[PDB]
This record gives sequence, structure tokens and C-alpha cells, in this order.
Amino acid sequence: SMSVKKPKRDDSKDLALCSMILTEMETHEDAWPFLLPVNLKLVPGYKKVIKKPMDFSTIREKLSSGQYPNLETFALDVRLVFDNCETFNEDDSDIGRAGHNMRKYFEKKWTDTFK
Repeated sequence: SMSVKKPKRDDSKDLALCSMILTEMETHEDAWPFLLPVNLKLVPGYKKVIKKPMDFSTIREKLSSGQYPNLETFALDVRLVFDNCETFNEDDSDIGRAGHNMRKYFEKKWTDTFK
């Protein structure tokens, strides 16, 4: 509260470390559904159904331009990529499986790096 602060957790490396994680996600073999924004002209249903599209390229641009205020807003966008994928894709499809795999991969790197 006012003039009463918990000890300062060092956040000075968060930007670099989120960039590293994102590089690892970008280079994973199962990243291909997620690298670029879904083409809303070419994929029926996507525009109306997925209220907040997100993709790795869009997160990389946001990261690079100071549009994440802290590491939690970065994690929220990453998880949005996978939550969107689950909303639109059956579990038993290549893309549906890709998304489960990538989410698992991310969440381990996240825990190992920060928790």
C-alpha cells in the first residue's frame, strides 16, 4: 500500500529472456500454424469466431516495439495463440495437435525461466 512495498523482484532481464523463449517457439518444427496471422480473407469463419487473433510474428513485433508492459502481458498473448487454436481446430487434426504441443513447450520454458 502507500509507502509499503514488497521487495523488488529483478525484472531487468525479462525482455531478453521473453525474446529467447519466443525464438525457441519460432524455430520449433510445429510452429508453422502460428508464425503469421491467419488470413481473414481466405479462412471462412475466422474473423467472426476469433475475437482476438494472435500469432508469433505479431507478438515479436509487439515485443520489439515496447508494447508489453511486463512479462505477464507477454504470456497472455502467447496463451491466446493456443487458446484460439483450440477454439477453431479439432484436437485430432495436425494443427490441433501442433497447438497442444506448442503450449506444452511454452509452459515448460516459462516455468524453467521465471518460476
